[PDB]
Amino acid sequence: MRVTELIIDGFKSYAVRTVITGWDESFNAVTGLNGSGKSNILDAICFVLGITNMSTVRAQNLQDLIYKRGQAGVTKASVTIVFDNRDKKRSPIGFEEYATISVTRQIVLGGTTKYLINGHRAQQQTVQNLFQSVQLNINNPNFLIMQGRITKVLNMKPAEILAMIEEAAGTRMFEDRKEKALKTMAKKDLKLQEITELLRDEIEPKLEKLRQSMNMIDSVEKKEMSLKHMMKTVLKDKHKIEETIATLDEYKRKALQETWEKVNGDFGQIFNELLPGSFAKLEPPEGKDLTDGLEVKVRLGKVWKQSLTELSGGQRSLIALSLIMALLQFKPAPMYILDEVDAALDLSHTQNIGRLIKTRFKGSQFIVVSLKDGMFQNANRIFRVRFSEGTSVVQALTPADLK
Repeated sequence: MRVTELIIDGFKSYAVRTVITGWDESFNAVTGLNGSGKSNILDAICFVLGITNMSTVRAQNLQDLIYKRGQAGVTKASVTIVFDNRDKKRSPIGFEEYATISVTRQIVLGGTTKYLINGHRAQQQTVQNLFQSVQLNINNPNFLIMQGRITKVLNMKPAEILAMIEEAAGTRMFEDRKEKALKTMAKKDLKLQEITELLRDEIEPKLEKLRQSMNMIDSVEKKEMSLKHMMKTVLKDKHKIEETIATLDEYKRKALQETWEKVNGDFGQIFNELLPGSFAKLEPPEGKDLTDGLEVKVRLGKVWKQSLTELSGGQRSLIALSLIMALLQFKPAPMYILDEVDAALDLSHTQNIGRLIKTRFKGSQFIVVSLKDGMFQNANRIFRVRFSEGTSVVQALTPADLK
């Protein structure tokens, strides 16, 4: 799936039906000086996707999202996303028969909302299942990168960064075999405790009494031989489980080691493309192990720096962005949104982001919402927004356009 069309009707600053068509399969930028008109395009997208962790499309009464809150001749709102669905390997399950898929979300007076799929009424859960089947995880969005995530990554502790790498390793789905092994061992341990309980409370006291008639001694003495032979065989069965667990802990540590090397390699190459001549790596802090966590180390130019605090604002954004993007491959999504990440960035830096997208993220659709104007001017498709007449208007352009 990839966005081909977005229609915004009676929603926030978009008073009149606005058909925004021509979305590029790889790289779109939303630009211009109309801050509200730009941001409302992202709002409209997140509103249809059902994003619940974005304050700008959240309200006690969603009538607030209708243009002028329903008081200026528009009493309903509608947003539609149209997706191309020709690539059947990336189709939502259960919708493969559609060459295109449209999802519409409506607001009426009072704030109740409804959904349509391909123009027909649809349950909210049907819409959410569709998006989740193509890895647009509305529950915990992987595909939306805001300034807050950049700041959060910049402030993570070594333990928190290693958590990301552990999380990316994909070995908690490995863990299922480990905890099945653990309780087949706990059952083995249980038998050992009841073997020693029998000896302690029953066999050994009786043998000591019988030894201080003569046929009863050897009857109990054989039972002490029985459970001893049993205790031995249980210990060795339990040991085979201990080896099984030892091998899964080994697979765990190798998978993480491999993930660390993959992320660290991509992270440093990405940062070198966003800040040419520079480099970065993920390393344990100093004289510490890998499971005490990983910290970001930066080489500005050819010189390694002791702390991230020594980087400019723009360099800091680029290093966090490079790590975020190096990790996308482990929770991949068919579209990615970079929302207003350019506050501290030069124009050359944002041009570098565009070439990174075009060369390294083929097969995904990027949508970049520019904070400043004049950035991301090499995007394959440019949507330029400005203010007029109590309604936003959108120009659809390319870098090759004369106007």
